This record gives sequence, C-alpha cells and structure tokens, in this order.
Amino acid sequence: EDNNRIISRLWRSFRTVKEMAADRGYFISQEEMDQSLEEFRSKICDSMGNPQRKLMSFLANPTPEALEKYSDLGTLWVEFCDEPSVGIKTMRNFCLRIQEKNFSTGIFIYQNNITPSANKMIPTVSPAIIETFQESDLVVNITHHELVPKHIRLSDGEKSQLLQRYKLKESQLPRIQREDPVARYLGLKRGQVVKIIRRSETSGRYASYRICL
DNA sequence: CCTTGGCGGTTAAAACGCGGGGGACAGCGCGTACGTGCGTTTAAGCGGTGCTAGAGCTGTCTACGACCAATTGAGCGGCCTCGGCACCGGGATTCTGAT
Repeated sequence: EDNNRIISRLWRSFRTVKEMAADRGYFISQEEMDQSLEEFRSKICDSMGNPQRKLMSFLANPTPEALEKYSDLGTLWVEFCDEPSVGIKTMRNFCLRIQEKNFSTGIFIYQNNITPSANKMIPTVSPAIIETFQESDLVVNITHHELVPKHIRLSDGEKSQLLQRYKLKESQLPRIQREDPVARYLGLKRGQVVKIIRRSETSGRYASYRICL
C-alpha cells in the first residue's frame, strides 16, 4: 500500500541524488547507480518496513577527469535527514560535521521545510558549502526532460576564452538565476558559466552561454 | 507597492515524573542526673548607730559662640580618554562515583 509508494518515491529521489552527484563530476560506483527498488528496500527498510534515512547518507569523491577539469572540486557529503522540519539545531549539527571532516560541499536533503532561522546558517559556514534540496523536488530528474537541454559548466580557462572571443564583460552575457532548477541541480556558484547546446530548427545546432548572475 | 495584523521559530527559564537513596520517626534497650526529700548551717534581712562625699544650689566673672557684612577657590557640573576584566575560546586539574 502507501508504504510501497513512500519507499518507491524515496528510492527515486535517491537515484536522482546519485545522478546529480555523478553529473557534477563525483565518482559513483556503477553498482550503486543501478540500485533497484527491492534491493534498496532490502538495504534500507526495517522489519516493520519503514526506512532508515541514515544509511543513504554516502560520501562521494571527485572522478579524476572532473579533477583535471574542475580543479576546485573537493569532497562531497550527501545526507538524507530524518527530521521533517529542520531547525537551527539540525543545521548547527550538519555544519559542525561538514567542517569537522573538511567536506567541501554538503547536500542536505529534507522532507517538509527548512526554517529561515536555520536557512541563515547555509551561507555563513565558509569555506565549506551547504546546499539543500527538498525530497518532493527530487523525485523526477528534470535534466531528463525533453525541454531541458544539457547544461555543462565551463572551467575557468574556457570561461576566459569565451569572454575574450566575444570581447565581453561578465554582465553582458545572458544570465541564469542561482535558484534556477538546473543551476540548483548543478551547484553553480556566482560567476560560473554553463554552456547549453540545444536543438535549432534553422541551423540544426546552436550553442548558448549563460553566466550565473 | 505600501501599511498593518496574525501564527511559527527560537531563547531562556521553569513544573512533572521516574527511579532512587538515605533520613526523620518510632521503638527498644541502657545509663546516670537530678528532683524530692532529709539533716545541717550561715549570711541576707531588720533594725539601729554613727560618719561623711559630694551634687544641688547659689553666686560671680567672662569669653566663645550667634549674627552680620565682605571675600574667593576648591566644590560641582559637564565632557574626554583609556585599561581591568566578563565573557569567550581552549587545555590542564580534580573530585566522583562505580568497580
């Protein structure tokens, strides 16, 4: 019944999180990619069937290609929290643990809401980075949608090459919001440029560039 | 877009409760201090007898204090500056209890 639906949605969200991490450049084992609903239920659920969200929390390391390309790519921590509402307490613990093991980026997937008082600790936890996603948002991977073309973040050298080829300043580029679902999915920081190749009915293929604010 | 009125979120201080451990209470038993009494004694009290030191009173002389002009500088009000430590971050000491 509804327990099956909850478990299935959670498994879909976990698969989306792993696809997000692999897309961003971290190495994920090919076997944990193909995690199936029943095998996930075996490794996560209980005798009563309700799931322990504390076992999904994993650790991701940069693939060597995404290290040679994105030199600023550190080590990733991904946590599925158990408290539906998340307050300043839980964010304090999460930030303490992230800084405690010098994790560069900490993804904090929550269920119901993250309160503004807690929300204020997200930017004040330098040099680590904390991002949050809601589980309801992660059920579908939106980069698989047909209307969403593939976004690829540029490296610093290629961004410089792009700016010099067009004799451009950063403010004279098309823009993408930091809160954009595909910028949010990609972990774009201010000043970084994605490249968006897309279908063109007049030319076949067209490359677009946006800078994240 | 500007103005104002709710329900949450977070801080901070405070009852309920659950185990829990020890302490006032009551009882039992033992010890000896003192009330009650008896035998013996002398110093406080009554009543005199006498001797005397000094405070109340009076008197006399007076000088420091009350009162009233003049005088002036430290006391008082308003600012200006800077270091001891309450609190914070972090490590070494030390009870403290179960074993």
